[PDB]
Amino acid sequence: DAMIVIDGHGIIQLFSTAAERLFGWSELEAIGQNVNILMPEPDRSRHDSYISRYRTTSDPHIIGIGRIVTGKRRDGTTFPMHLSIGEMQSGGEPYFTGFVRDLTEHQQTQARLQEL
Ligand code: HEM
Repeated sequence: DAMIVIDGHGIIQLFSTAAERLFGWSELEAIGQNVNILMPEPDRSRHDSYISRYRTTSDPHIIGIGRIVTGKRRDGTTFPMHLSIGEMQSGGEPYFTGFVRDLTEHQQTQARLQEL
């Protein structure tokens, strides 16, 4: 699905077309913004520390592990998504890449089956 690339400060560098469809923000709008704009509180207010923490401690909590989290669209609606984060480097600087898998349908089908 969506692909997002951020620098070591959480600023969006690349935003794929699928990402635009999934999150509602366009490439130009998202580029130059903190990745925290795609998530809700409390994570939103702590995400920077999350990244900050990893840069010194070097202890992966998600990198190479993957996790299902809640994403937030521009219109404020939240949805579940699987996220895998990869670490890379360019220009001697660190970059993080996130691969997103929308699980909205999976969750809806599950809730519906649970309801019937
Ligand atoms: C939109 C939803 C997202 C949410 C809610 C989210 C949530 C989190 C959480 C909970 C942590 C801390 C994990 C822990 O303390 O165990 C974390 C760490 C991190 N996130 Fe995200 N994140 C999101 C998107 C992204 C994206 C798109 C990127 C990068 C392209 C990113 C990069 C990072 C990095 C680099 C870390 C630290 C590395 C690590 O702990 O393994 N996150 N995130």
